[PDB]
Amino acid sequence: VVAAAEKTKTKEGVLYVGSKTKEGVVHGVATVAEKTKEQVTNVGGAVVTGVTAVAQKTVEGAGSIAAATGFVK
Amino acid sequence: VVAAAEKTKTKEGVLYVGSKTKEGVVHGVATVAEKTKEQVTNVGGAVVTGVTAVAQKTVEGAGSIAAATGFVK
Amino acid sequence: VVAAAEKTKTKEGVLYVGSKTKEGVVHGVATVAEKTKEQVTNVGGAVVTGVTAVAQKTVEGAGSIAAATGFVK
Amino acid sequence: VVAAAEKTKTKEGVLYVGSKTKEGVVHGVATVAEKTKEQVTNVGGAVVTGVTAVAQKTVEGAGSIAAATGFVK
Amino acid sequence: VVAAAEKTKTKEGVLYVGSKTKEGVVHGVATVAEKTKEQVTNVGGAVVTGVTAVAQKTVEGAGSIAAATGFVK
Repeated sequence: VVAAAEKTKTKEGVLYVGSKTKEGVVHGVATVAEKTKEQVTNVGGAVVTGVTAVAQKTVEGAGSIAAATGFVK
Repeated sequence: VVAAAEKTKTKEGVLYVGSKTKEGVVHGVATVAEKTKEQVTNVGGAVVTGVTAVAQKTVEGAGSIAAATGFVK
Repeated sequence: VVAAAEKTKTKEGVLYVGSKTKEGVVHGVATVAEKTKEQVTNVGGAVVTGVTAVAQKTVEGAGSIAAATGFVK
Repeated sequence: VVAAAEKTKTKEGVLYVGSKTKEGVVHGVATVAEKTKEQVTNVGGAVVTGVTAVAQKTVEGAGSIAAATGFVK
Repeated sequence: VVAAAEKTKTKEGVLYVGSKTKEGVVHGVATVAEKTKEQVTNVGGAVVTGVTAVAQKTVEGAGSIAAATGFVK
């Protein structure tokens, strides 16, 4: 499992957010198991969770996610 | 499982968001198991979850996601 | 499972969002298992989930998602 | 499973969204199993799910999704 | 499991957020197990969870996440 990233090197990337919520429940990244013999979870990269969620320019330049998520029996 | 990313190198990328919610429940990325012998999960890359979700310019430049998500028996 | 991305190198990419929700439930990316012997899940790339969801210019430049999602018995 | 993307290098890409929902349930990407011996799922690329969903200019430049989603017995 | 990142080297990256919530519960990244013999979880990269969540310019320059998340029996 190899991940390699290489990077070699007016308004830009400007963000305006307004949010008004009376109530919020946010769970983000959740793994729940009840009575389960095996759970394997891999979360990779960027997760934005919100009542309001904004992602701007998440990856500029190299991004490399490599995942192996397995069980061998 | 190999992921390689290489990058070699007015209004631009400008974001305006307004959100008004009386109530919000957001679950994002969730794995739930009840009574399950095997769950394998791989979440890769960018997940935006919101009552309002905005993604702008998520990947600019190289993005490489590689995933192997398996069980061998 | 190999993913390689290479990148070699007025209003542009401008976003305006307004959202008003009395109530919101968003589940994003979810895997649920009840009483299941095997679940294999791979989510790759960008998922935007919202009562309002906007994706702009998701991939500019290289994007490479490679997935193998299997069980061998 | 190989995915390679290469990229070599007024109003443009301008987005206006207004949304008003009294109520919203959004499930995004979901895998559900009840009582199932095998589920294999691969979701690749960009999924936008919303009461209002907009995708603009999703891929500009190279996009390469490669998926193998199989079980060998 | 090898992750290598190399980097070689008006308004820019400007953020404005206003949020007003009467109530908030946020769970971030959570792993919950009840009565489960094995849970393996790997969360990698950046997770932003909020009633309002904003991520701007998350990765500029190299990002490399490599994960192996497995149990061998």
